[PDB]
Amino acid sequence: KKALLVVSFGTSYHDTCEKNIVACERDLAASCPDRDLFRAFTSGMIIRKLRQRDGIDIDTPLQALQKLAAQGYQDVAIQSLHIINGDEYEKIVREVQLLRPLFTRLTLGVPLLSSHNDYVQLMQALRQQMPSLRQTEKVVFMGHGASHHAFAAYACLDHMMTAQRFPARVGAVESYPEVDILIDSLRDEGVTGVHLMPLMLVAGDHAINDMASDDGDSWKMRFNAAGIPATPWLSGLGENPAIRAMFVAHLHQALNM
Amino acid sequence: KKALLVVSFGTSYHDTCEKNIVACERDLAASCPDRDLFRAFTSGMIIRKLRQRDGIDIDTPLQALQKLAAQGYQDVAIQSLHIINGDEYEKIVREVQLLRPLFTRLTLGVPLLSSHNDYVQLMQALRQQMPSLRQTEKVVFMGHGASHHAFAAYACLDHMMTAQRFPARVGAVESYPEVDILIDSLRDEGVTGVHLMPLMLVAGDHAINDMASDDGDSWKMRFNAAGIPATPWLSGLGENPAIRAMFVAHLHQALNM
Amino acid sequence: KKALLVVSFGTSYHDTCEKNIVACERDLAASCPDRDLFRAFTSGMIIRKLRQRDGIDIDTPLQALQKLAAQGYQDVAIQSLHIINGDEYEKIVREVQLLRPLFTRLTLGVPLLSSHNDYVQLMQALRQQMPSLRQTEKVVFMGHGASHHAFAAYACLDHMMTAQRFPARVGAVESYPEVDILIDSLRDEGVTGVHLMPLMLVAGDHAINDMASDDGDSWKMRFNAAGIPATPWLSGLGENPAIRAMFVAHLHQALNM
Amino acid sequence: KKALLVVSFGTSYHDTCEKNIVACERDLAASCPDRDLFRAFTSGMIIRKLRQRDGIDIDTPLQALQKLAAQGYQDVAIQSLHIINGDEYEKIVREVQLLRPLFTRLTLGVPLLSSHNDYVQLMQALRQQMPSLRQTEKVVFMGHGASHHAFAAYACLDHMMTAQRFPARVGAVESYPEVDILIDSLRDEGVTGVHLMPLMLVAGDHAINDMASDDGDSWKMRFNAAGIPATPWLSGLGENPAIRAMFVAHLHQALNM
Amino acid sequence: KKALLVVSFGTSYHDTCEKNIVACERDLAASCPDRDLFRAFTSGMIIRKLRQRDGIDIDTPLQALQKLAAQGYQDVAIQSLHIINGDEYEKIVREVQLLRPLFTRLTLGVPLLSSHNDYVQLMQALRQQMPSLRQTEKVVFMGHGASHHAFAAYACLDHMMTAQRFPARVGAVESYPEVDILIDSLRDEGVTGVHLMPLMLVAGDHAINDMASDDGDSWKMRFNAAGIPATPWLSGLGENPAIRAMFVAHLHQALNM
Amino acid sequence: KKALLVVSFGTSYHDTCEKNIVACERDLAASCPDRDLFRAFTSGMIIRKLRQRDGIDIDTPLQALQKLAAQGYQDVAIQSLHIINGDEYEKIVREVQLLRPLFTRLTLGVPLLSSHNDYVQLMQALRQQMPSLRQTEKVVFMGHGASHHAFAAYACLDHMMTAQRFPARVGAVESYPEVDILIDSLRDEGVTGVHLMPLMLVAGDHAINDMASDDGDSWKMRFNAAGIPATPWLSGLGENPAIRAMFVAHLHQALNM
Repeated sequence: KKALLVVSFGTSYHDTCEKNIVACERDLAASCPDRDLFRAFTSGMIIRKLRQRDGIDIDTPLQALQKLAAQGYQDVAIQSLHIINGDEYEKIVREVQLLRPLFTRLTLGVPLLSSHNDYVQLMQALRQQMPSLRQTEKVVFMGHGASHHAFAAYACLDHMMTAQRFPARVGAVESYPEVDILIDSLRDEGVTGVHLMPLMLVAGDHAINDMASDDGDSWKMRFNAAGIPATPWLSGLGENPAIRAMFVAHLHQALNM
Repeated sequence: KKALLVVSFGTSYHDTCEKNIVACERDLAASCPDRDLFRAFTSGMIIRKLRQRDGIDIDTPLQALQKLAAQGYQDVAIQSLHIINGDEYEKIVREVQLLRPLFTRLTLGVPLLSSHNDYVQLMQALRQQMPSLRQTEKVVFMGHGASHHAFAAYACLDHMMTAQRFPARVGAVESYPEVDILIDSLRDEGVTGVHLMPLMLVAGDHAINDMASDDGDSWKMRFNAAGIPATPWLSGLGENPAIRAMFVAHLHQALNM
Repeated sequence: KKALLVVSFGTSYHDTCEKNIVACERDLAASCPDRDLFRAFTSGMIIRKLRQRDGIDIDTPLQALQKLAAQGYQDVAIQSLHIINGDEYEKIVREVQLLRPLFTRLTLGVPLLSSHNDYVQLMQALRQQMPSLRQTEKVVFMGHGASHHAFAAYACLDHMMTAQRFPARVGAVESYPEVDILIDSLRDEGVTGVHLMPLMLVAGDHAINDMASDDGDSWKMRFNAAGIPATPWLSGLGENPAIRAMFVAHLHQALNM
Repeated sequence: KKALLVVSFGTSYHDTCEKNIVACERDLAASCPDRDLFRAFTSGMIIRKLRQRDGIDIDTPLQALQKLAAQGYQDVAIQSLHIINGDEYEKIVREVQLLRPLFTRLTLGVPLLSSHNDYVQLMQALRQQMPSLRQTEKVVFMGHGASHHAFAAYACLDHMMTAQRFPARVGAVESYPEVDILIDSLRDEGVTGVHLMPLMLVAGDHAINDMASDDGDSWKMRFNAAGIPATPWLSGLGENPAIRAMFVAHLHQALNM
Repeated sequence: KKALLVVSFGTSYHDTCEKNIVACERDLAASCPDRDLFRAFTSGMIIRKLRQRDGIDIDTPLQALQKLAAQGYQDVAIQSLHIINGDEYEKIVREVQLLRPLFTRLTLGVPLLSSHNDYVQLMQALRQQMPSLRQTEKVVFMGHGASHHAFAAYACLDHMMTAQRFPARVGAVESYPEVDILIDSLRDEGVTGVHLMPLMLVAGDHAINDMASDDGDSWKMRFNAAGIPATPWLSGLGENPAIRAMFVAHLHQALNM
Repeated sequence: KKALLVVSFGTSYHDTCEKNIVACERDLAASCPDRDLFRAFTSGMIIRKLRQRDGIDIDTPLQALQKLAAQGYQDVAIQSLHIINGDEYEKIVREVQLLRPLFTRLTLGVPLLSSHNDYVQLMQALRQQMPSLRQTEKVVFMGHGASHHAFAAYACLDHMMTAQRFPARVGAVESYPEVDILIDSLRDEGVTGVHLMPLMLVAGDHAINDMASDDGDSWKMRFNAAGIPATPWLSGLGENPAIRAMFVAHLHQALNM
């Protein structure tokens, strides 16, 4: 008796949830058609907003696991839709560790950016949502960032891009490299325009405001103020089938050893 | 009743242990003169070699904690001398988690490269073991690397160096960026010579062989083969007082909140 | 400050719950008149049906334990009303293990079929719900079965019956021995009629359908098709005072050592 | 990201809750202005009464911790408003122990009467809610008591008072020294009148009934029957700023080491 | 970095250990050639005898796991060589549960007699160590037995044999069915001779004494006294390649899901 | 399969160990003649001294429990020979909590001074090692003391003695009431001589030095300097059969509920 639990950071914005979190849950459920599908979010604030504003009840990972144990699932596979191994993913790791003894079999599949091969595969996957660029144009990816030590992931990926002359850059809102680092670096290459894309699973209004709004600290205004015009593309990573396939391979690696 | 437990990766080489692990234990003990000092190593292989070859018994973190609980220490402060938050540090985290209920108070201080400020402070600390360089010369730091996701730390630090035009580079033996990435990148800047230094707590013969030997895959031979002569400096980071002071600040941050 | 928690598999059928689970809770509470009485069910599906269809709220064992800890019970005795040591009982064992540290004293009394003496005592107890049979008639007991390894209990009990020439047989719906095994074996003895009784705590409509319905795979139709007419008796084991007394002795054995 | 959780025994009486538990939560929050403030009660019975009678929902410590983990608090400081280290405080210790792995940093500050210095400081703090007495008058403090071994605290404090000729006595409703012990002892000194004060955080109607009512077993009637007239003062300890400052020092000692 | 830990009940008899436990460890290691091989025994008494008499040190499962964690194995596969899910296997389950958090990945493969298919496959495997029998001759298998509830396994297997007219019987030394049950049952079939084989992983001198000695309570003397001559075959199950292949399939099922 | 583990604080002095710890282990083993007897000490320092000076190996409670689990004991009863519920007893509680899942049944019997009835029974038991005193003479008991909150036990017992006019007093070396408190209080009663007895399980040379030596801070010199001559009696509490019987009743209360 078998479950698949898919844990997202979450979003209160319905249309982006459907285009991204649902599309990933759909693909993961198809790869495990012998599993019943369940959802949980790590963001308690988002869960609370959904309850109070919308009357929609999303489980935390602890609640989802308690319910799975209650309903008699002995075998639970969990897949994180997080991008990095930071506080949010670790919330899953810790809750899983606490309740692990309630199950005969548990596995837990890791965030997008975990191993060295993940970074290589992610660059390949990102290539499928990028346009054909001229030599003085680049795509710029905007991640959340982190205070947790896993914030190092964003710079490592940017470093790999630069080393292989991939035509994109990566930074973070809340951590290094911040947008001014990339702007200084791109200005020195004589990059002439950029396309901004989120390096986040969903693109909710606040992500959109950090990237694209008319606020002077938006990434678009910052690039524009440097004389490098910026065109925002408002899709989450969940909307890219090659990203979904990496989440599917992680679940399947958690399943096999 | 109070203990300080200092946990290193470890080394079987006595002279480097004294110059690096002992110098750090000395400084940490001085900052907590109300604590009795204890040692443990994460590397079981190194512990085994010390027992079998030398008749020297070093505790694992689990054994050190069992002994501390037995001897009646209610208050234990632990400081990791690791460089990154990878498998080795996590071995400490997990053993601490298991035995935490044996103590009234426990804290655990983090590896050198944890927060965004650690990277900035580490660059400042490394500056005190570097020579005054000409504009076409750089220091190259050689870390261990990791398969764990924390391998991203080495590239993030290299990325920070490059962004601020710090006159050094960082890579890893076993993970990205490997030495050929740095060589290609430095050759493109017209860097003319490098000084190799380990980005490891100790400099044991095997680290020395990866960095400095006459094997074609040593970092020195690789730089030399690219026509960039390399001068190896065989000190561990433990020998740098500004690195020791960061480990001391981490212990003290674990102590205060 | 003392509690008695009685944990059943559960049922959504009110009349069988009263005749079986309530009768057992009543007897256990009388044997521990210094304890406040609490209920929990292992079947989450049954709990959910009761909430959604009936507005009746039954605790899982985890919820019951959290509430007991909250209300200040330091001393909790738990008795399982399960028949075997399979997945359902183990759900209790695991939840008890997780929350055990919340209590000064906990005990947990075992399912009906645990030790060698339980099987002997159960045969004696079953004898009090059986009629006086002619030599070519037998009682046939229908257990649930299990995929868990404790499914072996049903065959072991059948084996004991046969060895001592007890005038009954035991099998399981979902596991070995299935009804065709018993039918082949009884047909070879020249058994001429059987009375079917559940070897389950309660007799809900679905148990009744497996045993007694006009579906060709019901145990009654299967015996009838073999030319051995079958008379269904629709009581759960909870309705037998000698079964209740075994559950009472298990609680009391959990209490004493 | 930082929380302060303040855990009380609790009360269903609103006016005493405000004058005592709120005043303590207020002071603790002011000493940690970087923390978001949360409440939990140990008394499940009181929590249940508040829900069912008032529609007010107070968390148990387990629920508060689950919610804190859900909302992403990595750093939680908890302060107990209990008077002694008995069953109620231990409920906190046990729930904290269970959920500790959900947090990067946790601390837990201890009840009022913990160390030898607490007793000395409490005597000093009580002096600020006492009147100037004549030599044949004393204040009598009425604690709850305990079956747990920490009941010894009340006699130890009474013993310290007597040794230093502090003009007060301490006993307990439910444990040693009960009021008749103090009455016999005070009668032998020729004490002529007493003022009764609770040695409890709040003064709810039931505390007030034990201390002050016209029931023959109230502490006031007992002293009066011995010919030592008793004047009840119906404030909880929470109403005394010097008691609040001890709870603040405990939180701050939990924070520093 | 990957380990295989093979846990036996154990034996102090060297020749049977080699022919049985070593042959199983050999096969399991060949099926996981990417794993380093480790041993542990559940029988502490046997471990103690080996240390004190022979100077041979065998790990308990806890010690083996501590050492694996120390040496940096992140991925450990464990296979039990036990026959049933009783106290001995559960010792593994409990120690694994305790130390599970020390590893990134752990699995645990189950005893020979676990699922319904195991019993069918075991009957097939036993057929390869049996002779071609005449119709009045049978093989009798002698298991250890158990007080734990898993003792039911031996009767369940005997029941399956009888149902399918397999030409063997199974019982236990220490639990039901004891040898007299099988003797009474075989005498009633007019069975004329039996071959005794152990249903134990190893055949040490004490197993051999229970089965084969000249003591009146040996299984051989008991059958002989009933006028059914008994020929003892002194091999453990480990010596049967089809049994080894079931242990290999269990490890591989633990590995895949 | 059943064990009795008796855990002492410990002593390095052989003669006092035999007269006290052995006499208690003897009595406890006689009350549980179905249990195999085991020893552990809480004092790691004492354990270390015994190993290094004497070649005697005493288990910590963790080691004793690991060995019990290894040897297959499913049912372990543990009895503490401690006097109070302080750090030493809690070391047992915590180690028991950690390893509890390794056993089917565990219980843990509490220190001498736990419940209100323990204090009453202890006063009765102490009466059997006291002489017949004149009205101006008293026995003075010398406990260890504690920084842990359970130090309150010593004053509570002294308070009970005084309240009931029992002809003894109690204090502690390391905590309140210290000897000067008792001396001031006894001098005010016109007590003319005292007999000093330890309120410790064993009377080792250091206890003897605190109580009896010619050092000015010994309890004997302090009483003598106050003009109240003191006669030391150098027996531990273990030597008193009525104390042993309380430890036996605690084990038996842990066994029954």
